[PDB]
Amino acid sequence: RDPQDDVYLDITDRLCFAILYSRPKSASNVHYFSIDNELEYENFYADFGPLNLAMVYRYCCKINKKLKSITMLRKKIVHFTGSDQRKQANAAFLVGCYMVIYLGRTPEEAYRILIFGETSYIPFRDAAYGSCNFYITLLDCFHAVKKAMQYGFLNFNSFNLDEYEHYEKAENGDLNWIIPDRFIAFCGPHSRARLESGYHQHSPETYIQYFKNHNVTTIIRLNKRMYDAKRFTDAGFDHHDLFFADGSTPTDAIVKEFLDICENAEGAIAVHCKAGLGRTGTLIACYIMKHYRMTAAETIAWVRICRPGSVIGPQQQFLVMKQTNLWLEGDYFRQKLK
Repeated sequence: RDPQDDVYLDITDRLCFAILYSRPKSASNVHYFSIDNELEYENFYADFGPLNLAMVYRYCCKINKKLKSITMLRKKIVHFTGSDQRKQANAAFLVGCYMVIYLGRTPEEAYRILIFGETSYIPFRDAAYGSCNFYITLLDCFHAVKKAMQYGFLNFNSFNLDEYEHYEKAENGDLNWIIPDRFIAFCGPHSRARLESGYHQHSPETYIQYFKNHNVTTIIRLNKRMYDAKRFTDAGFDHHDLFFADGSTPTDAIVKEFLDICENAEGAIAVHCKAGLGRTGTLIACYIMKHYRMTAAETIAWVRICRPGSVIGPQQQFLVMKQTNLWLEGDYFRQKLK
């Protein structure tokens, strides 16, 4: 909490990361830039990050842009962050992502570097109200990012920033792809829109075109009923109602039923609850732990990076608890198919 705790950490022979508790001191051959007020997290409640897939992308682009410029080829680049622990975690989060994605570093090597100066980062909290029951560390986010690369979940070669930023907005539907070509999480539609100010409520229609052009063939409602299934089924979409108590955990019957559907859907699946954060992210997470054998913490990190605020309160304990089981089921699954 004092400029005594300032620290500089080398990432590459030209890229440096600093946690300055005071005024950055200049130099003719050193370029300083901060993202604390450029790539800010939009918090629901007490959550404070990690930053979403887009901001990650924007950051990785700002770096490559700065290293490529001929106006500073002979300068060292220092990404500095401030005295806000929350801002420090996210900033460190971005350098970490850059090392994994663009550099060829491992999640552990990247974590090792970031904590070399001995900095103590506060782990990422959830969006529930009051006391958190589970936290995801930077290392957890690095493993999540790594695997996403190995599994085509993340591909900054094809990633479309304008498209991602367009649909996450409430006025455009507030939707995010979790697994490209396979899963979408969005806000539950209301029977009859109301985009006419006050709120940005959407009817099932505003999603139909997007869903078809992106091969969505299934839809799952975990929320209560705000519209008639007909409006989706009449457009050729297979619909399902796996509803379960808001802010609660899903029974094993629901999970086995959710996994079944997904496993047999013939294309992308769009999932939604009221906000498409809690219940929605929880079941999609289950699918991932089962088929990609990722950990509850690795999976929860990937999801929140895609759609910030997902998985809440008890839902976190649920996944963590179920991990071993889904892993084992996915083991038998893959083998029966072999």
